[PDB]
Amino acid sequence: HHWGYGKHNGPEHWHKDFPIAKGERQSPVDIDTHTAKYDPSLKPLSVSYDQATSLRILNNGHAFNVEFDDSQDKAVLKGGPLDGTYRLIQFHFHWGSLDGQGSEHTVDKKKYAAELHLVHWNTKYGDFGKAVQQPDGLAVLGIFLKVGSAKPGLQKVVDVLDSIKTKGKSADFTNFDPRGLLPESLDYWTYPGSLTTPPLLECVTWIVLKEPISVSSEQVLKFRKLNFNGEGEPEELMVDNWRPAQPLKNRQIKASFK
Ligand SMILES: N#Cc1ccc(-c2ccc(S(N)(=O)=O)cc2)cc1
Ligand SMILES: N#Cc1ccc(-c2ccc(S(N)(=O)=O)cc2)cc1
Ligand SMILES: [Zn+2]
Repeated sequence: HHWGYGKHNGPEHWHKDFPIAKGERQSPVDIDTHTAKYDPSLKPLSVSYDQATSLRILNNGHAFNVEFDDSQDKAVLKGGPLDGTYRLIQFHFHWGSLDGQGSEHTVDKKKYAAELHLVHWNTKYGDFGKAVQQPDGLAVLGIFLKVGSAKPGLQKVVDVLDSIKTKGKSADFTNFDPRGLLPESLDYWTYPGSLTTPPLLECVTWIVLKEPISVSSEQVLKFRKLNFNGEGEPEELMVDNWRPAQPLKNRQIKASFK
């Protein structure tokens, strides 16, 4: 027993072990597209994933992470609101029990079927563990998923999920190209926030893409076959692993586009 997304250990409970849950820069938030400020001074995002090296896929009991070799500058995010260089460590998703919910960020209160998080750490801090302890330690690129046409670049991920059904299971996952998960446009909103799960540390520059990607009904259905539990423990489907929108408080969301 620990934090999760159930009746008894879900988002409304987290503050009791992680008091920063009620902090001043918590994520996710609703993106009010009409209050967001266009900043013509924001640089284009630079996503350089051509040399990415995926290693493994892991069911951690809260989601599944596709992990990368982050020991060199092989897959990096720069530009936009960011100073310096951020290294890709892993990506994961949050999703719903139904197509009408699943995203963590919302857009004018709209919820998408899922949300992809590509997690990067600021190389000036040397590694991920040190980066999460810093106010500008992480840059998370968030991408919304809507149900429609299939995303061919997602299919290799979908097909390996059968081998990591339960908490603690991992599988080799090499040569996966995260460029296949991106939409056409790199137009984005950006704001200062936090990890959306415990420990909820306020270490994230959020960069959320305006353009969702489309995935098929069958692709998201396969996410919903995963389990929160370990093998041989009672089966609970890994669904609705999203935190709802948190108060914006003293924050402005910026937009890269008019
Ligand atoms: N049986 C049982 C049982 C049910 C719920 C908990 C629990 C643990 C951690 C948290 S949290 N989210 O603060 O970390 C919340 C609830 C423990 C045991
Ligand atoms: N130890 C540890 C430890 C556990 C979990 C994370 C984490 C990373 C990204 C996110 S998110 N959903 O904001 O992209 C949430 C949590 C970091 C450190
Ligand atoms: Zn996430």
